[PDB]
Amino acid sequence: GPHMATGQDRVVALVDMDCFFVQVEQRQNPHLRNKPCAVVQYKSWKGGGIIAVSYEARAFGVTASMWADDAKKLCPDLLLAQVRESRGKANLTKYREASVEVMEIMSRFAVIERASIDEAYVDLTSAVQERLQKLQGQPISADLLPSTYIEGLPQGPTVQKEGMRKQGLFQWLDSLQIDNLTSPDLQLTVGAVIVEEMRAAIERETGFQCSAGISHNKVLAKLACGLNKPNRQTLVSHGSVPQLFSQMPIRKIRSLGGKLGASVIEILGIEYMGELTQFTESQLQSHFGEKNGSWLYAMCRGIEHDPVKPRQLPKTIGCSKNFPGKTALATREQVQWWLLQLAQELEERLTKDRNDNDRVATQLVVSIRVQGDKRLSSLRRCCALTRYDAHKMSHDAFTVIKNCNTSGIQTEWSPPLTMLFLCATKFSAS
DNA sequence: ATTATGACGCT
DNA sequence: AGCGTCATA
Ligand SMILES: [Ca+2]
Ligand SMILES: [Mg+2]
Ligand SMILES: [Mg+2]
Repeated sequence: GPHMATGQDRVVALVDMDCFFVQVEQRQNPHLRNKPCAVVQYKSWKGGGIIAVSYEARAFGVTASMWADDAKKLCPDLLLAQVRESRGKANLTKYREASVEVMEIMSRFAVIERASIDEAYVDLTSAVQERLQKLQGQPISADLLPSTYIEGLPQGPTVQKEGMRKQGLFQWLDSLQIDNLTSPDLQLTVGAVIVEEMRAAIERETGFQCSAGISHNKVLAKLACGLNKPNRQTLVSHGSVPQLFSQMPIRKIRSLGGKLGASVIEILGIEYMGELTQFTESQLQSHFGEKNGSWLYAMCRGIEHDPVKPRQLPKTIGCSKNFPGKTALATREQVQWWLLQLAQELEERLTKDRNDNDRVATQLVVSIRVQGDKRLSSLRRCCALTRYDAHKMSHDAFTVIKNCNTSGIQTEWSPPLTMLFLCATKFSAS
């Protein structure tokens, strides 16, 4: 009863940009705005691979992980913007720089955790307390939440979408007790007010729209964010969790979309997150391990304790290229030329990083794939990174992988390399 | 022949 | 350390 933790101690938001690389290209090129359009990398093989898709184009069935030639079959008028190519490879700098624009704006409101190139978690607990003291028991107007959905509402005793949103918001606000500064539901609501403000600032100052989730932890905030995309935000209360989870496939929860989640389904013979509540913590620990078991036991009740890490910058800076099929690297000179291309991009990004962020990488990771191997990576070796010099780094990379060459002739490389990867890691302040 | 990333867990 | 898992555009 009185001692049961309910995981309602924090207010956490997740802000995720809508169709992000497409918006970056639409800002740059007004001809692409309000169009079915997608961002593609490379072109020769099946028109290139789509990696981002506008919502207009999604209506035709266009997705990421789709070849452009196939997308054009679904949507003949699809517009395409190409990822930049530099030194023979795709170069994502424009999107990384647009990411920094958004992350720096979010950072004005609170400490953020960069979770990907286009999303960040926000711990709003302290900001919410401060907004609550200024409000002085004053009710929260629906006008302060113009793009907010309350998950699970309306319920109980119109046929248009915005109408339903307002109905749900009205029921939520009608029920609130603004008299209590420690009320979790009130805290979430104030969190949502702040996230409206954050999202408005992002759009005003960058031109980019985003969605967001507001809840009591990262997993629920992430889940909430996706419930109403694009250009909307969703509040998932603690109380909404039993109904939400009662029909929620396990794979939808972050970290359960792979083998672990499949094993939860198979071993326990269940389908939905809510069904996990019927197992003891020890039962779940027995199947999935101590850490996963405890995490699942709490998570299926809406409780999760992973902190929002104060980290706005990536911890690693990497450069990767595949050499598929016929294009696999089969000569020493090929291998060395591409290691140099990768190293030159890496040096460029590292030198910029040192100037911007007052740090230096100290370790170079070199990874390759070899033709035939099912695995992403066949081999990963580290060596010292002591100077930001591309020729040194590429020479060093060649040295750590040189003996992977089964070839009796040193000029040839066998089995041919289908991937090269250079990654700078282990930063120190500088 | 999605590709190019990037974080965190295991032993 | 090197490998694996899961996740992003
Ligand atoms: Ca996004
Ligand atoms: Mg995202
Ligand atoms: Mg996406």
